[PDB]
Amino acid sequence: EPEWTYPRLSCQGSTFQKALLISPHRFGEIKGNSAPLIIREPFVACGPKECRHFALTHYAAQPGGYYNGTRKDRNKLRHLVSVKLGKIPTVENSIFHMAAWSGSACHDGREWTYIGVDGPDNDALVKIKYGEAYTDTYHSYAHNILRTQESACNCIGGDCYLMITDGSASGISKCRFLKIREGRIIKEILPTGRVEHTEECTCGFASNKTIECACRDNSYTAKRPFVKLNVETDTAEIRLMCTKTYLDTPRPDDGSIAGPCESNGDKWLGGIKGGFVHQRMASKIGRWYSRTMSKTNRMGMELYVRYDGDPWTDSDALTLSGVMVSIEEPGWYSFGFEIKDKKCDVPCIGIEMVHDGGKDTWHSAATAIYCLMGSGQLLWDTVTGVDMAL
Amino acid sequence: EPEWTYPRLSCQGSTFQKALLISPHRFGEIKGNSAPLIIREPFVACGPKECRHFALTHYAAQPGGYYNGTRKDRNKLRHLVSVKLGKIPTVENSIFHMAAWSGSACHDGREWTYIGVDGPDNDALVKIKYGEAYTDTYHSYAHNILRTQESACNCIGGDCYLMITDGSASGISKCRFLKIREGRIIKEILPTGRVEHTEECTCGFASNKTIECACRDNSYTAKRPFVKLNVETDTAEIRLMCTKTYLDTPRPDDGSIAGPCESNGDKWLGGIKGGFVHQRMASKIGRWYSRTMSKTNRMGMELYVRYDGDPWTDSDALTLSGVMVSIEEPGWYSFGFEIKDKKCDVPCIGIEMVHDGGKDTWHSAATAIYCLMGSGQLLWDTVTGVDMAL
Amino acid sequence: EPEWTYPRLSCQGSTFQKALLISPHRFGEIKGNSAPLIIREPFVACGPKECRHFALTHYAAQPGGYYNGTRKDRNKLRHLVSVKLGKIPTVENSIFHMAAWSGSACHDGREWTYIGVDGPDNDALVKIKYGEAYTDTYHSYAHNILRTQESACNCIGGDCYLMITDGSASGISKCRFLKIREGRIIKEILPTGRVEHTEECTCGFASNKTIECACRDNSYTAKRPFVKLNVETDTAEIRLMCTKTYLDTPRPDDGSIAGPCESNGDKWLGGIKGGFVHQRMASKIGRWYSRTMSKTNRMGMELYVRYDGDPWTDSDALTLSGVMVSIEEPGWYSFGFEIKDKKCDVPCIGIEMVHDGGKDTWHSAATAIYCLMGSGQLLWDTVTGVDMAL
Amino acid sequence: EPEWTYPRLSCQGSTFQKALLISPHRFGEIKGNSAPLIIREPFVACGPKECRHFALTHYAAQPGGYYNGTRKDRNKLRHLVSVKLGKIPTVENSIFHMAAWSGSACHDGREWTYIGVDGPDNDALVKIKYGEAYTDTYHSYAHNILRTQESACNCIGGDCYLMITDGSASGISKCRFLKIREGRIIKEILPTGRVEHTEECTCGFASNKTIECACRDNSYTAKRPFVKLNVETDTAEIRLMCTKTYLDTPRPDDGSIAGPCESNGDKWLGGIKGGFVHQRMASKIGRWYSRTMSKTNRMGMELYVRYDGDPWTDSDALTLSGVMVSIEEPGWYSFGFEIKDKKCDVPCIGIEMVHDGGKDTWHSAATAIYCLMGSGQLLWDTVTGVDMAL
Ligand SMILES: CCC(CC)Nc1cc(C(=O)O)ccc1N1C(=O)CCC1(CO)CO
Ligand SMILES: CCC(CC)Nc1cc(C(=O)O)ccc1N1C(=O)CCC1(CO)CO
Ligand SMILES: CCC(CC)Nc1cc(C(=O)O)ccc1N1C(=O)CCC1(CO)CO
Ligand SMILES: CCC(CC)Nc1cc(C(=O)O)ccc1N1C(=O)CCC1(CO)CO
Ligand SMILES: [Ca+2]
Ligand SMILES: [Ca+2]
Ligand SMILES: [Ca+2]
Ligand SMILES: [Ca+2]
Ligand SMILES: [Ca+2]
Ligand SMILES: [Ca+2]
Ligand SMILES: [Ca+2]
Ligand SMILES: [Ca+2]
Repeated sequence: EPEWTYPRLSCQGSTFQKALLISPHRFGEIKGNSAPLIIREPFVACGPKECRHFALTHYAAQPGGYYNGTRKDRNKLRHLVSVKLGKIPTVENSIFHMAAWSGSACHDGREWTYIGVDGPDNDALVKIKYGEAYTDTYHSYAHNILRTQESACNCIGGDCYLMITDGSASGISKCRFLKIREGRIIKEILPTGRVEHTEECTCGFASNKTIECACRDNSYTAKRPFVKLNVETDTAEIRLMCTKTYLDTPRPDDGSIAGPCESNGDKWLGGIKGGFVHQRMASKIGRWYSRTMSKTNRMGMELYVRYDGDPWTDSDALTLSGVMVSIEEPGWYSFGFEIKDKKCDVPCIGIEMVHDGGKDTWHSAATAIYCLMGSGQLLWDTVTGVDMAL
Repeated sequence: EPEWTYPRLSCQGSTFQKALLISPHRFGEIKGNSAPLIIREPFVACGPKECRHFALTHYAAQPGGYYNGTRKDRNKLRHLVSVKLGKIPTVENSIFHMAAWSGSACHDGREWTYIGVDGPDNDALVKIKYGEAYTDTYHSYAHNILRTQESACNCIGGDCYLMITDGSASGISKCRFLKIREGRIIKEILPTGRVEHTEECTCGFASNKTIECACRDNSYTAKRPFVKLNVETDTAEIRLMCTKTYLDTPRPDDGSIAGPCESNGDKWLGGIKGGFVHQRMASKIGRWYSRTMSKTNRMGMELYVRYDGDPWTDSDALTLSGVMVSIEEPGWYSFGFEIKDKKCDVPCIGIEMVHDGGKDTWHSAATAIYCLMGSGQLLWDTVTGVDMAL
Repeated sequence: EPEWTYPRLSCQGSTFQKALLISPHRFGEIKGNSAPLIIREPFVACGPKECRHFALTHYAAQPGGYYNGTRKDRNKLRHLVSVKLGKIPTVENSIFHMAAWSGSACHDGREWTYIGVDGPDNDALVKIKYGEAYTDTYHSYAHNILRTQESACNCIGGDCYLMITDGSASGISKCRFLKIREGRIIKEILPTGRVEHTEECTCGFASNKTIECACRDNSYTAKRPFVKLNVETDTAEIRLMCTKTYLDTPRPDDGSIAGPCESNGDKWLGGIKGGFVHQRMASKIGRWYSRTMSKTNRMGMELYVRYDGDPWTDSDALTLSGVMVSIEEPGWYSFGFEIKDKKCDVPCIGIEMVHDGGKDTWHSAATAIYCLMGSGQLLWDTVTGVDMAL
Repeated sequence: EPEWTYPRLSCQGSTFQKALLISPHRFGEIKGNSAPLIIREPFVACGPKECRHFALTHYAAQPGGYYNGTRKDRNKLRHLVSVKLGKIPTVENSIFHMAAWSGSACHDGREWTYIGVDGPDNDALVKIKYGEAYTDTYHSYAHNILRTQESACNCIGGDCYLMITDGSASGISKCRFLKIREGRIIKEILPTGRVEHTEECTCGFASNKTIECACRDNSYTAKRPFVKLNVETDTAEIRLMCTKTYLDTPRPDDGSIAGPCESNGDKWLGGIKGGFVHQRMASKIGRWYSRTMSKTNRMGMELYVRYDGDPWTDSDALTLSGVMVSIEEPGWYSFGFEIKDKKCDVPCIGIEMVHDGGKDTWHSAATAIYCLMGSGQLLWDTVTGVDMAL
């Protein structure tokens, strides 16, 4: 019985640096001989012995003949696949875990838990897979696209928590939390506080007692709903992030939202999933966030940090920490994950870099990686080097 | 000595849902760079640690230059191959186990048993392989295409049973059962009861004492010969399925076969292999069957269930349980298999979706998967997304 | 310390049957997307847990641009490669072990021993590799193409024996035997008896004390030099095969060589490597041989058996045992090997089927497999299904 | 806790022989179906159970559409990748470890340590990765292209040493040494003696106490700076090689540098990384070096040996030991590494054979291998067999 995974102390360090870049389409030339899968919503989750790179493929490759439709986000073809982090995710290299147009996964220290969501928009369903066996499901409660995180779920002592949501993109979307153990939902948690619209939550362990999430409100505020979840009482409350450094996109100039922490401000219809990871020290807590550069578009991506404090009531702007991607490169979904070293955990931030070339061609994405290593300051940015005409 | 496999209690659940789809030809475009094998008669078998996807390749790929002949079912080129369930079965990814134009396989908890059938139609022969070593054979007794199940054989406490048949497709085809242990036939069983024509049996454990099979009669009835095999006395009897929900194809309207359970009705020359799996509860028994939608063609596929009762003498129609495939998609051979979770077994139903485009092109198939997970009702159907012009 | 390999009793059986066929060029169409290596002199060797398929690649693939030269047998590019038996030997799937234009290998029960031969014709050299480390060599003693078996070397209790030869193809070629242990030559054996010309020896264990070989004399007789090697006294003697069923090619009509066992007869310049394997019973000894059909060309291949007796002095023709390949298909080098089952050994015969299309195109080969399984008679032959115009 | 790696006694032997050649571009024809990565600066490092082949890919393949730029040595795309020695390094077969335009790696007996260098020329940074986790960094001290060895770092009892350098290529480049343990720099060593310009050091264990390196001075002498590093006192001193057999390239005729050991002679602006490995005997020490044939260009490569003596003060020319590559083939970077046999170490010499075809096409390299095996003399040379027009 390989003991259960538990959050540890982060490894010593004080800055992020360019780590690894998976640009599969650097090999999809019409004149090349490779078959890189067409995907989106990628993310990484790590176990005690290995890190896996997950994504939602449109079940097609480049070069191929099924580019039309790769732009849509839901259909009966999309599948959750994954490869060892470091391997190019190609047709042959990939493992198709289950059909889904929305997913997540995490390793409890013994086995992998794979979460996938598919079905009709009005009654979609969450499927849970533990290793090889399909073991449970969950139904749409708001009957409007049951969806999940698009990032690693979190496990502790055997219990894994996962945020799911149901509702209109431009309306009410009260999220919920699932407490999964060995593949089956053993509890349903209903969040408290600001619950109007919450989704695509990037969660992580702030400690052995609390799991925190930075999320996405898609129709009311440029501020990010921030979840705090007590693992001991299994209760969860939500409140908007008080910092003037709005992490969502689009958004207005920093600090331009008048009023107290809780004020939503202009709707700024839409948003984006943002990265977020913890830096657990003995008596301090680093909270790293990522956010696109352009205030209105998905271009560039910068790193931000803020040690200690209550994100719920601290308006002091975040400390800029570096340019992971320039505004000349695409910066879409970002997520956080943690690599497990011999005696400590290593926080990282992934960055989906979408190759959007329009509706009349393929639509895929690279994945850029930045982790905590050493001191000083972020030294280098990331590019995809991909030309969509090849 | 990794203990022997034994049938367990099915995992809690009350409905089937779209699980996984392996559509290898979504990657065989003339403009792509993949090499998906051309196959047919696919099926899945699982061991304690992994599930493998088997099939009969025509030893050619798409795109290739050997499409002519992929339509025929027997020749000196066909081979039994397999890959980990989840991997696209391609030239590089596949393992060729042995030459055969008819096969089956199962895992006894220690090693894999591979069964293949090849040779001349008038004197074909069954080859048994245990892991790496070829260990035994069996000769044609009716000298007319010795053939096997095309689905997982079943093992218990070390002994594996397998149905084989010999005879005319439109005549007598008395099937037999082989009791294999560690690679060698240790017993031959002769069925009792209705034995005129029985084949392509989909078998599974109804319990530790009985192995049941839903089979195919190809020249007399649209009803399905149903086998019951006692593992303790090693005797087996056959009788036709009494339900008015005829599972074969072609077939007439349900309940239209006048007379008692045993009446054959019109010949309805031909048939098809059908899916069938068990749902073992503490004091109840679920029996799941699949059958094409069109009464005369291989289009669409619906799921059916029926708890308890004696299929041999119960005429009450089956309970429709969902549309796994629409009549607009192809639905050919279906089979059943079971995934092994930590403490219980998970029943599933595979569906070969053949890409028939005529005699002047390639002929291959995808494999759609549906397993028992959660409650409610089957929510979504499966498509292949493959265009045979690419 | 995983105990050393020792010859065991063959598994029960009384006939050979078509087992497996590796036709890599069924995937090398100019219109396909595969990269099967161009090779020759293939063979199989098995360990306790797996069988590997070895060959000498010309370091090129089909389709490619380096076909010119694939016809020559020696150069600075040829390499010894291998894959798990069952996997198509392609660029990606293969493992290049060492450069060589002549080779062999065997598993002592702990590690693999790889033998390769390269260098100039006048001073070639034998390289020995044990697992990952290169550990020893052997120099040309007759300074005229030091060459080896082209088939599995044989190991026992830790000591592996290997036949090597040096000399003119149409002249003297006194072979020698190397006794290798853990990668290093611990002894050199000089054969006794008829030693004029001996090579490409197919060796195997007739028992724990004797290793026997059927070989190739290339310039004097159509008869096959037969080696007997005592493992206890580490001495070896050679004498020509006395049977009237000449195994070499070319050769004259059977029994047409007048005189006693030892008479050479007409030169019949040239020859071919032939298959040969043992069937060890409790008190009997089966000796299986293969030989092409055409008396003058490499077309077709039939199986022959002969239980007990002394091949050195028995002129009774061999018992025809079946047509493994028809005279319409190519039949080149054949070899023997043994698969290791749980409690007994399973003898097999490999058949290199060369796709010779001339000097102005590629030149590669498939590998056909036949093993001992069941009773009755060899039922089916093997074809390559490959068209050299694609 | 798999014990730590320690230098052992070399395996018995007295000469080098052609071992293995990895020519990935023998498969990159425009008409082939393979995808071999475009790389440079390859090298090998071995652990107790396996040897890995590392290199710096330009994140492109042949055939591809990203050839422009493959000539430059630094950019945000270059990555450190590796495959099991014996496998062709292709898109699918390779593992991308981390982004870098300069690297090294070594196995401490438990885990792999990967070193990579990227960032801006004026402030580049060294990243250390231990297995899966990124664990430490090191900053540029001379702010001018922080670079590393391009060959296996060396570990002992758990502590790994690595040479790094910072400075102008045609000026001062005082190198430094890092003492890494379990992924983190636990010490910084400043060399003593001739420290004007030292880089691309090829290091190895001369004994349990000393690690020696043959390096590259790029702007002052054709002589090779030779490092001696005491592992017990963790101090290191440098002095130029005194032999008249200048190992650098370009260089003047041997022995033409007038003066004592320390004299630099004409600048001979430029240089090259050279191979160097040890042959540890009980009471003798073999030191093997490689150097291109042409005195001014990177063509051909010969092996040299010299037992015992102090390279710092011995002017006796080295003993020519063979032609590994002819002056008609390209001979670029050469390095040394050691394979670990059951009870002794086996020294080898790698040779990067660059396919330079100009600035208007691709630029990649094969890797030729020669190891210590047997006695006599190096018998055969190596060719790439690659035609850059295909
Ligand atoms: C409808 C809700 C919306 C977020 C506010 N979801 C969403 C947004 C984008 C995007 O803004 O680019 C891309 C994909 C999705 N997804 C879907 O449409 C199904 C679930 C998934 C997965 O693809 C992630 O939420
Ligand atoms: C001749 C008997 C008939 C079933 C009544 N078999 C059969 C039917 C079909 C089909 O109806 O599409 C496809 C393949 C076969 N098979 C053969 O011809 C050889 C054995 C195998 C395997 O391919 C399965 O029975
Ligand atoms: C010169 C001796 C001759 C056998 C009598 N060898 C030989 C014959 C053939 C053939 O007759 O088709 C093919 C290859 C070889 N080989 C060589 O030329 C080098 C060694 C090897 C390996 O290829 C096997 O002996
Ligand atoms: C600028 C210093 C110079 C050596 C004197 N480096 C160097 C030389 C060559 C070559 O002479 O062909 C190729 C690559 C490099 N490298 C770089 O430019 C970055 C580091 C690396 C790796 O590619 C190795 O030193
Ligand atoms: Ca592949
Ligand atoms: Ca928003
Ligand atoms: Ca491949
Ligand atoms: Ca019927
Ligand atoms: Ca591949
Ligand atoms: Ca002859
Ligand atoms: Ca591949
Ligand atoms: Ca120099």
